[PDB]
Amino acid sequence: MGAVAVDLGNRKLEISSGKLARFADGSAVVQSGDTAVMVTAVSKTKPSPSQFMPLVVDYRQKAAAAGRIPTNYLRREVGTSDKEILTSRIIDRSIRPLFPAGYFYDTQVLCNLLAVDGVNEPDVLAINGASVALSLSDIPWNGPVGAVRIGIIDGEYVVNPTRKEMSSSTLNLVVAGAPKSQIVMLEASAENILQQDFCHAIKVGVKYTQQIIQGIQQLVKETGVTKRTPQKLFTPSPEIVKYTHKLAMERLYAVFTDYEHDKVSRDEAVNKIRLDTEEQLKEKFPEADPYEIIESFNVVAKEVFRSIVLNEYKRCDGRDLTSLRNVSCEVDMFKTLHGSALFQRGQTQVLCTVTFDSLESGIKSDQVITAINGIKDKNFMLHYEFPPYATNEIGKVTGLNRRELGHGALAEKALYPVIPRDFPFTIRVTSEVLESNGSSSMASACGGSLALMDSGVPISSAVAGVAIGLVTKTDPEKGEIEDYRLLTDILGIEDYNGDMDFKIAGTNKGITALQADIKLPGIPIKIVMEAIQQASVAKKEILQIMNKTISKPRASRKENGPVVETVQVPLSKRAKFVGPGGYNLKKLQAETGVTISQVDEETFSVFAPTPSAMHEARDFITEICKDDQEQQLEFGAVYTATITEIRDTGVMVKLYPNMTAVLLHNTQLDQRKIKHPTALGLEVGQEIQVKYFGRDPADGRMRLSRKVLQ
Amino acid sequence: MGAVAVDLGNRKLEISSGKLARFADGSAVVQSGDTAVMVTAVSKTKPSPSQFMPLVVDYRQKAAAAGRIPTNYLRREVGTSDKEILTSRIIDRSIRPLFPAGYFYDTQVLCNLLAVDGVNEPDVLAINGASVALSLSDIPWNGPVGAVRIGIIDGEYVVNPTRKEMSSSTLNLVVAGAPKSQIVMLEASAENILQQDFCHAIKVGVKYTQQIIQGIQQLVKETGVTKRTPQKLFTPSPEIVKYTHKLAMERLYAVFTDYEHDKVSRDEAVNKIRLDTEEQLKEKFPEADPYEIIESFNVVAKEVFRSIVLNEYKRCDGRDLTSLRNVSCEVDMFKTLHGSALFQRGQTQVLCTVTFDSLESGIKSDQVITAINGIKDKNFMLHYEFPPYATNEIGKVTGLNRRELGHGALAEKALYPVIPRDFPFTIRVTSEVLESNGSSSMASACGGSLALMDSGVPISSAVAGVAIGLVTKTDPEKGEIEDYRLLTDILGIEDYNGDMDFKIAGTNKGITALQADIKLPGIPIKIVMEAIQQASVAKKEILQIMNKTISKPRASRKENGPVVETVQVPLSKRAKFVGPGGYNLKKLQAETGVTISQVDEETFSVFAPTPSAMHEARDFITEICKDDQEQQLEFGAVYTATITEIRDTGVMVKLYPNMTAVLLHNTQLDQRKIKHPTALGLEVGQEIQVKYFGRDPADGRMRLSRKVLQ
Amino acid sequence: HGALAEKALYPVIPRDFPFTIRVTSEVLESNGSSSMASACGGSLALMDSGVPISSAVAGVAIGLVTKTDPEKGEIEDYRLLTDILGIEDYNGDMDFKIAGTN
Repeated sequence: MGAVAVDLGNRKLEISSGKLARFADGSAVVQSGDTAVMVTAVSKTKPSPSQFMPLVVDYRQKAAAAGRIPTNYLRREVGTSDKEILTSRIIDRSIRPLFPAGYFYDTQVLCNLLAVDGVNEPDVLAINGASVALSLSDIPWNGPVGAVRIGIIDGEYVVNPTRKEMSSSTLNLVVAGAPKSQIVMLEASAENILQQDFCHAIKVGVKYTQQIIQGIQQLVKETGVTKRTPQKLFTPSPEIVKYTHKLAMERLYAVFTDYEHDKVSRDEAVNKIRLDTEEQLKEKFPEADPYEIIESFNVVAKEVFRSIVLNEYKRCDGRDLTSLRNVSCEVDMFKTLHGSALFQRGQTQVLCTVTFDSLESGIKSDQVITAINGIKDKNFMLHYEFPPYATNEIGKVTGLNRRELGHGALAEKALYPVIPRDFPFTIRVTSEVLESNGSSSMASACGGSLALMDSGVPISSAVAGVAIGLVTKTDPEKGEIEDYRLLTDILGIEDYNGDMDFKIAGTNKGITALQADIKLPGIPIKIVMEAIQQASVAKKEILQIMNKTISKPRASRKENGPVVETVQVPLSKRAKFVGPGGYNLKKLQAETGVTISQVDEETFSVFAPTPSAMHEARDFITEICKDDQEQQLEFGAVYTATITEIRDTGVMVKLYPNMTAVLLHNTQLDQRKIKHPTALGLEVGQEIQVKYFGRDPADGRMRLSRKVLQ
Repeated sequence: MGAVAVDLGNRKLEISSGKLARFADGSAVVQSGDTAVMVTAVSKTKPSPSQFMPLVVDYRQKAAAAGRIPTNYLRREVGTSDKEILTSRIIDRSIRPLFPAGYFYDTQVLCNLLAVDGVNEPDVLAINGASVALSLSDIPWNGPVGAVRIGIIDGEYVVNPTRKEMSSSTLNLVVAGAPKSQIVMLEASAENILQQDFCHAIKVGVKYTQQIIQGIQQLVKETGVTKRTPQKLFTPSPEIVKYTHKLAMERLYAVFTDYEHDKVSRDEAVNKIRLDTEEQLKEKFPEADPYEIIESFNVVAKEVFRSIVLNEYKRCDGRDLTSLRNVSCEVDMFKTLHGSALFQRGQTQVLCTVTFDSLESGIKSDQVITAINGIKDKNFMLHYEFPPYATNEIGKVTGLNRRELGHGALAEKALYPVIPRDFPFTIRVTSEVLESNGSSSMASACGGSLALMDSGVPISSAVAGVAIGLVTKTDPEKGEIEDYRLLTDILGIEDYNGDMDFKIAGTNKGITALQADIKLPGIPIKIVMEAIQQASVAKKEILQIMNKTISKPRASRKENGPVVETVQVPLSKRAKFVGPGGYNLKKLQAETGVTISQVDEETFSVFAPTPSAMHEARDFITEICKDDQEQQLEFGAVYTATITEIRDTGVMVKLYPNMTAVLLHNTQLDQRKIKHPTALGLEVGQEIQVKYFGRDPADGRMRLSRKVLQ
Repeated sequence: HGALAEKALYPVIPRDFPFTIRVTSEVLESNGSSSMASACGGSLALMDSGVPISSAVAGVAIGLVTKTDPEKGEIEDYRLLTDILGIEDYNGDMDFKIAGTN
């Protein structure tokens, strides 16, 4: 019956074990205030067929996030919301690096919101619960880890703020740390604040995570556990690594020394060397798993790359530690687009499109779907696309692609603090990668800032983003970082063989978003501060380059900019205009794409993406309040039309069955309003001659006349 | 050309074949009254890659049963509604046991509703059509089977009733009889009916299914189809079985005879013996399929388990045939939940949560997708969750597992009869299994009964559910049943090795739900009656235990429970408050979770999950609709209002964030006719005495005016 | 196939009708030319249901068999097949689905 209480300033965290799902390898329950979340972790024993960590983590959304109840194709959830994906990705990036290397077994972690009071957020509870469950199970781990959230309100740091304080907070930061004050997960979003407060918040967060770790360590020592022994660790044998190094170090050094190489050429050369070395190894040791050979080669390559970076300060192209690739920016690519931006840094190249849309477009039909998806505070949201062909790869274009969603959320959080408070239309920023060479999220946010800058949306201090990489040479005994180097504007290979990824974006004088992905098992805060400083310098340079192209937003939107207007509809014609159940409007809404709403019984708001579409819709409205339905009728021309229907105010006459019946009205039948058209020889099935005269818009009648024939 | 008519009291079943879908292995058409359904069965001729019966049955649908057309994802019923899932599960549990053992070939059975009239339901017709198609095709079988549905109206057992009958019946039973009067599949839902009536209904149904069996036999004799011979049956060799038995019977008896074992330890010992036995077999017959070895070992284990059960009357852990494992119940686990219950029957443990919700939540956005499923006449519905960690397993959490959906439907039918007639809120009973050891469906039903018992829902006679297993020593010479034993509250292993499974739920006097799937090719009625008696005794005992911890539900639900309030919004500001196209309302809803409905042009209904949520919502509308949210009080009470902002001709005053900040005029505010109210001292926060004239359409809000005050 | 059948049947529908029209076709035995068969059967079904149409709609399939010369990639001899069977389609060179009126 493990149970412990941890005090954080004002909040109390109750961590409990047992009593709930004892069959799982690790079960934990974290309770804060009145809400509580239960986390389970289960790992198999048979080694996975795949040669890598098949770790999966899931965060099941529940009802009381706002007091609503979630309904989907599963009546609770199919797919996820953005929030679930973000929380799952946070938990993954927080717990994965602590796992021992070479551990290749299925491992699934679930977290369920047992009960939500709507006062305390459950995600920061979920991370701690996952840490407890892992540390308390037989699964090997190097944890435990402790996660806290820091907000800033009225110049004061608050640990684990409530939702009410969340709304008014100018900063929302999530810090997950390791024992001995090692940071493992940083995720922050602030409203363009200075870096000094950022450093202070980071220090406070790590200080509190130390207390959390103290408490959980006390619990695990109290209850006592015994980590299971994995049947096999998939680490490469030291002898194979030694032979691979002695066989390929010179060639790898040679191919990494020259600075005339794109991604493709360098990858091809290293792949050829890999083929030769793999053949040599298979000849030398025809008794080992081929994956072991591949892993040995990869380890040798990573070691060589890290060594050359550490000892020569030229990463792979002659760039120093603090530099960046060439940057090119283009705006206004196509007239028909509200805003176009093309941002190309080095090999990486992305395109961002800004398209306006009606406010009502941001709300779905049913309440439940809107609630689960939520509504952005500012009427603005950004979509991020990563098609496979951007990396010369073939893959399923559709689906979810959680990495795409995470990158989109990151970029949207980066761009958020500069969107103006209100706008007549919803901002729909769309960015997609075209040539992917790493740091695509920062480039996408940068290009989106450029596109918004072009579309005339009044913003301030166009945002710029940058990535930071870290290379460490550490002792094998204590794991202490003996030496470290920082890299600015990393490449794909730099990230792949690096130790951590640090994507940070901000304005000319503040930081907006931060998402530090670290693969090492924890790093000291000093490295983080150095990264922040270098990133600030790089951001200044990038902003200089951008402002060299475009600085102030355009005075007005493009002539193709959407227009919102009002239309007056009399009550008498109101029913005819709206149609049964508003069907006509829907049809019109689906015909030209304009959006029609009503403000009162008479005024109607009309939103149109293009002025031409607006004028067309206005003509359609004028027609609707007028008369219509004419087909193949001429003035003074005899038409051999066969009558089909009999009605008081006219006859539905068709020239032939393949023609919409037109109203031959009695009022134009001998110029006398009758309820019996047959008085003028209007007999169904008779090949009469019908002559058109005009129209009656207000009366809603046709001027068809058989009187000329009769 | 097969055509045969079968008479059931007053209904005619026309079975036809050879006219449509002649390409399929077996095609049948069943016509009752004017509803016709065609069923096709196709089986491959190659052994499946898997090593088990890969039966797949699908029951398509046309939504014309209510007259509408299915348009969930396409203009058909591609959405796989819950009713379709239940029907498919019924078909599977009705036809699977009749297949010969070891038949491992892909086999798919599809049902298409050729024509429905809303008078005769097609499901039972679908079962009969599947039976006919299988019996008439070359696929080996031991049928045919005959399915009927029995209803009770005014003490009369009607057979195959019409929809109006289903509406008026107190019982709905479905029987899948087999030749020589054997029951294969039983599925019944009654509105808390007695026991002997249930027995009589079972007898009538099994008597009636003989006629349809006779008809199908006549048809198949007329056509004279010849079954194909399978290329290879996958039953283990008898001699290998003999060797495995002689090798492992001692150890298996030793492990199964002790009474100190959870599920995990017993499974571990079984697997431990399995490894050595497999090694011995490999050393003995290094020429057989390894899966044959696995099957031989499993057969030996099942045989010895059944033998020990039959001969010693002690199943496991010292429990006799009738006694059931321990049960513990807890209520009110968390304050914020509307109702919480925790049930722990032996090793199985399930948590049940009940949360209220608005009636409008039970209706989807459009109409067509709403009609794909019912509306649950007694406003109530159950959600069932079977996460993989409940059984220490790994699996996808999303994808609509048919087993979990069927179990949830069974629990919902079990709990339906005791729900009160009407209730101001929809009831959502969520049950998630945590420790899974079999019979989790009845445990979930009991937990939901407890949760309702706790949330103050005025229900009667808390429902209890139990499971029953059967172990028989059949004679392969005649296929008869020589000795049988009935087990109460089976474990997972007992179900796995048992001949069948029975689930019975009911009140202190009656029976509500009854699902009985049998893995044997039919069983006599006597066994069913014995199972009914045993389940009745067990239900009495379980209710006796349950009532100790809770009874006579709480007079009122928890104060955190939802509240419903009336609101008055006169027209002039009704237009503003609703906003363009109601957008404002939606903007409120997803941002606070409150639900707003328009009672009429003047009144609105407000539904809030918590009183705190209601206060938050009214304050949000206070701060977001340019005015304040409004609450209904007695008209004609002099109050005092604080000033939010100062106007030249008036004020924007309000009393609390629960009545609209009302614009006042000089004739209403300033009796001194001064352009500056600040002369009187009117400032932000200053109280002014106002008269509550009530909500009037002239202003669009409550008429707050000081005609004689100040 | 559904879109092809729908476009085939489109020009024989009156400009207006009091109700939406849903033409659902299900295949039961496939031996090629299923789309034209579905369209023609839908023509019959609409014809029966009472909704007026300009005329009946008939669909057909055409196959082609060519003895090409690989040395030049030319068409030496060709033969046309009416109402192509499934095997002919599978081993043929092309498929032609065409529908119309009288």
